[PDB]
Amino acid sequence: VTLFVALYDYEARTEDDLSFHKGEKFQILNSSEGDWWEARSLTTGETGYIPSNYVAPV
Repeated sequence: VTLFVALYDYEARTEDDLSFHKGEKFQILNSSEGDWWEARSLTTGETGYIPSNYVAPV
């Protein structure tokens, strides 16, 4: 299991990143370090690339 939370709000500025507010949950499926992890929004269901530094393990 890999449930992470957004420590801060983020405004997706591209069609590859996602947008949410601090307190949202995300399912990291492919991190591999780097800078942009792929998390799936459990609220909307759409998956995208959110800032790895903007999420943390619950």
